[PDB]
Amino acid sequence: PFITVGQENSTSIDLYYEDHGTGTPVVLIHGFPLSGHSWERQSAALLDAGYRVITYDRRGFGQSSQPTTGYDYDTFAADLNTVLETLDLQDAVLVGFSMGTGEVARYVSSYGTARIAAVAFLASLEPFLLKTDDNPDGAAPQEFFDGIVAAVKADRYAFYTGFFNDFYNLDENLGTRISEEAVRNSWNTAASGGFFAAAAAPTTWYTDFRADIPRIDVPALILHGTGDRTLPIENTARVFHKALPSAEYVEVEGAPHGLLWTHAEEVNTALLAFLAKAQEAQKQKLLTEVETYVLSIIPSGPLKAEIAQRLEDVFAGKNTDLEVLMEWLKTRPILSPLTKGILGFVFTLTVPSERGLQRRRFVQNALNGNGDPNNMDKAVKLYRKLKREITFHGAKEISLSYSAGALASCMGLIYNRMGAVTTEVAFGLVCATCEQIADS
Amino acid sequence: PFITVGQENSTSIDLYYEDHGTGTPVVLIHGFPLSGHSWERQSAALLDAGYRVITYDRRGFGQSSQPTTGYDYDTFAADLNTVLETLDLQDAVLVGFSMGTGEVARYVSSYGTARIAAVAFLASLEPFLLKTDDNPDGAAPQEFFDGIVAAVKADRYAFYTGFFNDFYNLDENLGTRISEEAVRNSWNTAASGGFFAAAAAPTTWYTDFRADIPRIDVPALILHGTGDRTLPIENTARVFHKALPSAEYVEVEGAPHGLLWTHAEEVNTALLAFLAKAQEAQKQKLLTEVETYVLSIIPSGPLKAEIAQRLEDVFAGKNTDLEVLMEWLKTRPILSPLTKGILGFVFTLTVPSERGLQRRRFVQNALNGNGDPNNMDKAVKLYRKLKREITFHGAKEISLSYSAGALASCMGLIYNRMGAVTTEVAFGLVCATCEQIADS
Amino acid sequence: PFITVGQENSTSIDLYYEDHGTGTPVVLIHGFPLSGHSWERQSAALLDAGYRVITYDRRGFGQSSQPTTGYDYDTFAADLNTVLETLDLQDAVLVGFSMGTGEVARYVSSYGTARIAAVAFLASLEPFLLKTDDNPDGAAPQEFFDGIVAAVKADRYAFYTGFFNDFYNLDENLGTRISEEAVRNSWNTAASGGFFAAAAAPTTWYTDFRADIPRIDVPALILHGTGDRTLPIENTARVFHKALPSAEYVEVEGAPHGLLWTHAEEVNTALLAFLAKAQEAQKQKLLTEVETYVLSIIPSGPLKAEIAQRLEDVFAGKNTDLEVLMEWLKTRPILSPLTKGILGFVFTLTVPSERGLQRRRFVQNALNGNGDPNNMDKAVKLYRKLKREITFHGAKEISLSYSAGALASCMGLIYNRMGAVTTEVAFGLVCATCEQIADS
Amino acid sequence: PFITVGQENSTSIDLYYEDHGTGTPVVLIHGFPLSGHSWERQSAALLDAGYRVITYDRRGFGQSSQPTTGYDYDTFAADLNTVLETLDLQDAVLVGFSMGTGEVARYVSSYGTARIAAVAFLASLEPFLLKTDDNPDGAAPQEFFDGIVAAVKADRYAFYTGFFNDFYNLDENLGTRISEEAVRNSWNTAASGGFFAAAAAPTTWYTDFRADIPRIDVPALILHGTGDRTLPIENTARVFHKALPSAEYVEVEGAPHGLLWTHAEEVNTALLAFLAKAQEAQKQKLLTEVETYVLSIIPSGPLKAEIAQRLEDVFAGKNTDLEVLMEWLKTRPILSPLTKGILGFVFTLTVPSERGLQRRRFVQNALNGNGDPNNMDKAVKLYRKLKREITFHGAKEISLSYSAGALASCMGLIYNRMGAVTTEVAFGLVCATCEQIADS
Repeated sequence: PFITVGQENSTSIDLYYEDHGTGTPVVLIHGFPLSGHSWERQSAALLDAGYRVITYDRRGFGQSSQPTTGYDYDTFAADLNTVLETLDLQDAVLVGFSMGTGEVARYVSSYGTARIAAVAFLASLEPFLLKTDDNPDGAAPQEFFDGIVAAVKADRYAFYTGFFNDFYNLDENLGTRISEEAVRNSWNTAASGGFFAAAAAPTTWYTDFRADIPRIDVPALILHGTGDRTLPIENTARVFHKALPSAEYVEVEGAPHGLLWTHAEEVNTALLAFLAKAQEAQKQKLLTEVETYVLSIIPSGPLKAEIAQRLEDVFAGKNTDLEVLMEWLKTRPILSPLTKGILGFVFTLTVPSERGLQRRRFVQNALNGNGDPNNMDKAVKLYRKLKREITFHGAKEISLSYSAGALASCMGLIYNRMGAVTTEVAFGLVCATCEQIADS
Repeated sequence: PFITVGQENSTSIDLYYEDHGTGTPVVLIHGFPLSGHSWERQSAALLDAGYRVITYDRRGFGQSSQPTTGYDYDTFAADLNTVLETLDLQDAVLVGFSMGTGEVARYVSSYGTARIAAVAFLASLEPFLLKTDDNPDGAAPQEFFDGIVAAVKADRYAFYTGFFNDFYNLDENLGTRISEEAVRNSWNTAASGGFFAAAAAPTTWYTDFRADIPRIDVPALILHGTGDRTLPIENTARVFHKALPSAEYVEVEGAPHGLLWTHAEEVNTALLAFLAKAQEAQKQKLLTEVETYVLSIIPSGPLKAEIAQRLEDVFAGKNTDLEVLMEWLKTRPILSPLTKGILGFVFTLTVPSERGLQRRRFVQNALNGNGDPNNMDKAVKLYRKLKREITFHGAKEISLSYSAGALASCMGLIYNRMGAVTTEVAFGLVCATCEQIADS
Repeated sequence: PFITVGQENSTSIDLYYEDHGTGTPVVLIHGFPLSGHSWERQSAALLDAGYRVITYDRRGFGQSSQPTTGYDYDTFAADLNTVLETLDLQDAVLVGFSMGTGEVARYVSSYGTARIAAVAFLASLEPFLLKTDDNPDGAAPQEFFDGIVAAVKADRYAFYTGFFNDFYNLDENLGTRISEEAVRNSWNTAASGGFFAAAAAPTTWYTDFRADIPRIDVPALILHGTGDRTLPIENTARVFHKALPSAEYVEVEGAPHGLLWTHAEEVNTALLAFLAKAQEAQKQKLLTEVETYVLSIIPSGPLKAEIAQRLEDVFAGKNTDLEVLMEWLKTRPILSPLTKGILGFVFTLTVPSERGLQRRRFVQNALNGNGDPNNMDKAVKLYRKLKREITFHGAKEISLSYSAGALASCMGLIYNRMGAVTTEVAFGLVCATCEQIADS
Repeated sequence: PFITVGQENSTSIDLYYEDHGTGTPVVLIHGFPLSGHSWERQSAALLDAGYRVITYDRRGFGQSSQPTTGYDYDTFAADLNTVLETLDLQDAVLVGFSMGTGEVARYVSSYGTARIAAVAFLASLEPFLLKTDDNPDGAAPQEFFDGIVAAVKADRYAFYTGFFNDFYNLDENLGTRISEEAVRNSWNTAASGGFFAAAAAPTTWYTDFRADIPRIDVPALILHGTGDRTLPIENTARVFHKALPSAEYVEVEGAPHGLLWTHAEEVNTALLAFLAKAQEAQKQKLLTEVETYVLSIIPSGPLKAEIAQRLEDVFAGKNTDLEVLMEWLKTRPILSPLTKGILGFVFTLTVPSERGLQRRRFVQNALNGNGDPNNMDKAVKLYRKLKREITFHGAKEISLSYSAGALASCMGLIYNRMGAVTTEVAFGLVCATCEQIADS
């Protein structure tokens, strides 16, 4: 599979990518000089955990096009933007390794965390590798990196051998954490890359990400091996943690630069933990917002408390019966039809096991709103806008511009299944609907 | 005349209604198994007293549609809501009889007393007819009502005969308080209803209105006959009065269930009295609203106390001299010109005996400010809107859409050309004028 | 509710009708001189039995328009055709009483049993009431009926009294099977009719239905009371049974002409029996047809037998689990995807309790058919035709004109819920799909 | 340029107006019998001082329509209201001369000081010119003004000669403070007016503005010449000052009525001083808005404090070196390139002495917007909209509709000098750019 990110002369620039599994999108950005297939140990684990795994090969690496231009992090991040937009990924998590951390930092800084839910940095370059006067926390001076470029240009194939020796810490890990054959494959992948890209890549390593770091607002994870030879822990992760103290910090003892394979077990554990925790963290903050908004329209009393209880139960994951819940709603004495309708919409939306209940009439009759053609006109116009929308805060603001009558019908469109919007947006709509009703 | 309240299959559900007279809207909700025409003795009296009488037939009764669904008080109240909103009634009084009492309680509870000014309950079902463990004040157990439904299903036509026998207490009242022909008509009206509705109605009688009662905030009247066979006074009105002690309680001695006809004179007397009382009650709440709004613009001090006292005196009926008041106003310090104008407007409006005093110059100069308001078009367009208006709340909301400058000029037009708007509307304007000034 | 069936001068001709309940449509055609409300005892029972009850008032009767034209069975049947077509009734059962049997016979003869599933004749006029030379089985000669017309014209109101005496056999049944009040109501309904229609109707009674009878192909029921005074059993039902020996014959002993009320219990039992039996009779013949067609594409073996067994189980009503059935289908070794797809469509369509299974991908991927735009073009064109169609034989023929590839996609449209067709038509499609595949 | 203020018969009533310069709006209302061009000496000074000068001709005067109706200050003020609302001026300063002072007083009184920031009265009519019993401080009685009207009607052209003799105090000022040619032009302007307006205007002079005066809440300036023959100082300004003691009072010694030209230097000085207090007040509120918006994108730390200080310094007028600031900006390690670009744009825009500093490379590369042709296209579309815009709030709103990428490139267009927008608009863009960045 390929995604076109540019054009070089008579040829086009396409990136090889892979899209597997169903769930929240997790983008895995490989490091030098490998490819997307490097994540296979992580990829295997993430697929088991019910995630949607997306991997791609950087330009001039793996199966991607090998142009002789655009080897800078502004172009690398631009490519990632194209990738995310082409696939239309929403609420996705970016995971970068080695060079890949640079792409994450730069994209977030330059394009914003709109589509991004969280970020993870494994074996990061950040904040600045170059050792200069203003940056004494650099790993090595300019002259050093110039040596690497010249080394690759001398003989890239022979370079790869020496490269992977410190990439995996073979003197320690060979025959224990990484096999001879596994290394052999990595070398093949390296050779498969572009000759130009090979020597062009090291110049990108001393990129100054210090300006990109503050723009990271989504939950972050910083992971790094102490036995990292290529990128020394202290010149990278340790100072990176000072720049981003909010980030979850993980130090894997004795892990080499290539810990994705060698210490895969420690990596998976740490990553899957961070992902599951950050997911439930944003689920709770979303559901508590929905609760307060829905309860805002319900009049204070013993009924309000009962509703609050059943809402908490389904939000907590306590598999309640839906036929019973709906029969309970239908039979309520002081609740207004619209209130019952909104509640009916919210319960079907949040309940995982629909159990087999056909779209109830009492909910449908509540949301239609007299079946005014004036109301259904604004409802489709709003529906068009919500299809493009993804953020909850984004979906709520644009919906607020519409009247309470138009909003109710819009909810009815979705309920009847004449509409296909994401849950975050659907919650945006219902919260906006509740807000208008509360002010009436 | 019909109002669509729903839809059943290929057909729509419309309720037959009647709208007569001009004045404050009085909605009369009939009981089982009759129709809106039952109120004819009350309607005749209410029309004489200059009220606007609105009657409608419950679904499956009289000239209304006869569906086989929606025979519950939640649906009954929804229908009433549609009726009130379709006609856009404001500050109206709901009067219920037998079953009609259930609709009043439920609507007030579920939809709020926004459009409602006061409520009346004649021969009420409230609070709970069903005799259970938690409710020993019930009239009869579940098994009893199951007999009635089965009795109606057996032969509804033959049932009506036995029903009206106790409905009017015929052994006593026939040939005395109700004629053979009058009952004959009642029987016809009963038969004219829906066959399904006939047997569906008794199940609604044991509805638990105990939760609906506390939500009654508007002035209430509870009337009931002591000789009521259908709904025994002690299991209904007496316990209802304990639940709603604020309500005006009337016990008609020896009156049967269908006292609307038999003891019509006693009923009319009591009802017109309560209505007249609720008018003065809402008149007071109107003047207290005007006081607070007028007082909102006057700066705290000894003058504010003097004005508030002088306002209370004229509101109480303590007939003050107007030439003196106006001379008193004219000579007040610290008073903004607009403030003196508003007060001058209020005083001429509230003082009964204007004595024959020519339109004061200082008020004209205080509000209008030497500029002729008639020339200003915005003042006239609002004046045009206020001529159509009747309610205080209706006049105040539409006036708020205009700027403070336009409102002052509008007040000037009324004062100058000896305005021809109702006092209730006139107060809406001044309160709206005060509200704009209070903010900026 | 009204349905316009014509126009008389400046006015239009509308028929009052009622549409209640959900299920198979049962049309109840009243007799002289009553209205649709006459069925109330039958109507009450039919609604309990989960039927859709449709009643209407004949022109010049009950709440219908009262024109001075069109009082002949060709017009009466034309009105019924309009009624059936306006409501778009499908697979409906016609039930006629007294005059109403004439409408059933004439409509079936003149318009065909396309929309009709079965017919019932209670207190029939058929085959010919007029006593002439060619028809000695007539009840009375021309001169007699001329007397009735003249009797109605003399005084219709006084006529009604004498009419209902023999209509109900009051000397026997009054105070036992029919109350004084019940009769009173019937008289009111009679008087409510048109003066012209009253005297015009008897001329319709001696209509020759002998030519209409052979055209009755749907299952029929003939019910009649032996104590029938208005229409003597021997001059009507007994000779009618000789003309239609296929019909289910029921003789209610001692029942009068008005047995709908008096002997309602015997009537309901007999009618509900005939309806339930005729329904299951057409359900079995439909399902056995579907079975043979579906099995035609499955290759002979142990798998074919297993499929046949699970098909019989769901058709018999044995509530099988659907998640299990679908998992069983998905996991089959030699079954082709299209075969699995067709089977997936058939099981969801026939299983009453969907249990809560989201539209399975394996079925969707089977029916899409490579997602050829050429196939989806013919599929919508066919879908348009099937929306108009209702008969299984009718739906199958028009579908056969389309290619196997186009048919599979059409099934996919319905499965995805982008289409709304009746079950009989849906079965027509699947059988046509199976037929094309079998010949490939 | 024209603004329609009414309609007279087949024709419409339009007022000629002029809108020049950028900044806070200053409305100049001319006197009798001239036009807006009379302010030319003031306009020249006000344009130099960076104001937005708006002048218009009164109905029947200058280039405005010459109707035969609406010659009263209620109509004059209505016209002014239309002008202010059509142009949607906000926080504007009204400056009136002779008759023009009447419009200011009346509009402020009748329409409120919503859009007005301050008011100025030069050679005022206020409070009341008519000499009566209740007003002994009047200049002349009714009979006198009737003489002027009759004088104009006799021969307006010959009247103009004698009028300007006392308007400018020609015996004193001719050949000294006003030239023969200047007067000649004034005469032409007078003759150019309407014949009807000419004789209708004097009747408006004895208008009672005494009630309008208290309604003036914005800061006021009262200027008047002692040598005023037309409107005697003691009967006008002196008594006006007693009515409005809060007002800034300026008496120009020996100045005639038409002091706008003769004593232009004294007038301008006094006026610009009074205006400068209100202008500097609104400049700061604009710069504080820009500051908060610019600081919004800078990440918290010691650097944020440093920037805010340097921003306050340049806004205060502290001539900071720009070459130093830009080098300081260029060398910051944690500032994002876009951030450096925006700040660079702001500094070049706010720093007066640009000192001939060439367009910095680092700013250009930040604003280029990744040289996306799609981003560059949207920027031009926005630039077209910004070319039409004039207000800061207006420029900010329309810019917010564009993406952050499109906004940055648009700033690049202006910075590179491929675009020409006003400073207020330019700030709108930069603030809109910051707002998008803050939201990510």
